[PDB]
Amino acid sequence: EECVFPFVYRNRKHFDCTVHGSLFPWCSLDADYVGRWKYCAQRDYAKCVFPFIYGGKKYETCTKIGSMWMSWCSLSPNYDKDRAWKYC
Amino acid sequence: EECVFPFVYRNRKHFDCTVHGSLFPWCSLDADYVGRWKYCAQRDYAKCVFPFIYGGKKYETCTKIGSMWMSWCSLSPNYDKDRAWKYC
Amino acid sequence: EECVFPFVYRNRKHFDCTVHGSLFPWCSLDADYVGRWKYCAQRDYAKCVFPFIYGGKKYETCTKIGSMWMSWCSLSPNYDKDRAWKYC
Amino acid sequence: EECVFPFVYRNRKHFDCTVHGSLFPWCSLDADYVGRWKYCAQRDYAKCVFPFIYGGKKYETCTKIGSMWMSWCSLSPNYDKDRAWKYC
Ligand SMILES: C[N+](C)(C)CCOP(=O)(O)O
Ligand SMILES: C[N+](C)(C)CCOP(=O)(O)O
Ligand SMILES: C[N+](C)(C)CCOP(=O)(O)O
Ligand SMILES: C[N+](C)(C)CCOP(=O)(O)O
Ligand SMILES: C[N+](C)(C)CCOP(=O)(O)O
Ligand SMILES: C[N+](C)(C)CCOP(=O)(O)O
Ligand SMILES: C[N+](C)(C)CCOP(=O)(O)O
Ligand SMILES: C[N+](C)(C)CCOP(=O)(O)O
Repeated sequence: EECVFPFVYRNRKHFDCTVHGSLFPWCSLDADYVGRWKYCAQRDYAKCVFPFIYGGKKYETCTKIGSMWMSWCSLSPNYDKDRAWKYC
Repeated sequence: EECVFPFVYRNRKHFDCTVHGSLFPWCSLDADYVGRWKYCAQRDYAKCVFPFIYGGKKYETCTKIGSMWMSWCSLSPNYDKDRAWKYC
Repeated sequence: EECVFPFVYRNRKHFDCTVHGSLFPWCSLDADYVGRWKYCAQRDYAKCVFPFIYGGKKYETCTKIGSMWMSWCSLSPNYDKDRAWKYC
Repeated sequence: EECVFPFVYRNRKHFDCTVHGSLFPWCSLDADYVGRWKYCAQRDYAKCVFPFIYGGKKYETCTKIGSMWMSWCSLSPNYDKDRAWKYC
């Protein structure tokens, strides 16, 4: 099945596939981990979440604001809160 | 005679042939072990139980979900409860 | 694809899935290993080969001859030569 | 500009963005590195090359064969020769 982001595993919140406790990226099929997980294929990795809030401002695309080198995007609607992100 | 699954032997519940107390896999001929048993041949091993509950969801076939290597199935109607399984 | 039995891997001949160099049973998809392999599902394990030669005699079913406890079968047409077998 | 795959840098052939000589993945803008390069964004990474030769066989799609974890594809027409790949 599909990955559920974010998911909580051992009290740790994940907004993307993780190598936490693994040799290969995996994701939970449930927000609250109950034993269902799978290794991640390219399509399974978390995609940019638009729009997202950063510094109290709304972003509709990848941005260099707050980075100034490589554009990035949030992996949740509110980066200020979750701080989950990835380079684009 | 025929294996009875699950069977209880020395405080352990077995849903398949076991090496519990032996070198070669065996099974009890009674739900509650009372001295009747036999060594398991290929046909004696437990078969998949469908459907089965896993991660609070109903599965009608084997699944690769939750396994680091191969598709598997529960050996009881409720894997979450019994945790008994085999690869497919 | 399908397993090829027997297959040679690092000069070792295998007539069934093996854990040789692995944490889980696997098989080569080519008689002469060239990098193609897969983990084995139940259907992939080597099945009895009938008829098979043992002690210069032909066997059409699993036999206890030469064992006298649990019936077994060869995993190749000529056990005398290959010595590959499994309990039935 | 755009990545050129494969590209040669300091005696190494790269069929995808690389961390060779850096902390962040990059790629040469020329087959033979001559000073033109850029850091890779998601879109810059090499894409699967179909069909590709693997184990002397022709593959038209990604395959789980040969991988301990995930389906993959070659980054060149001949994996046996180049050994360049990526997960799918
Ligand atoms: C980390 N993992 C989810 C890939 C495997 C271990 O899972 P679990 O044994 O904590 O349920
Ligand atoms: C997400 N980021 C680290 C790339 C840039 C924003 O950084 P910060 O202002 O939240 O520290
Ligand atoms: C002896 N042993 C502890 C390894 C296994 C079987 O013990 P028991 O619980 O059946 O008495
Ligand atoms: C534990 N399980 C029944 C969910 C799956 C089998 O686990 P694994 O040992 O193949 O990774
Ligand atoms: C043993 N194995 C085939 C599962 C993996 C290692 O394969 P290889 O690296 O010798 O080609
Ligand atoms: C195959 N076997 C070991 C079960 C019985 C035959 O043994 P052997 O006569 O080849 O030694
Ligand atoms: C320095 N290093 C050996 C770790 C990696 C890069 O070396 P080089 O071959 O590019 O000169
Ligand atoms: C090496 N390969 C390209 C055949 C497959 C990937 O290997 P693995 O590291 O996922 O097991």
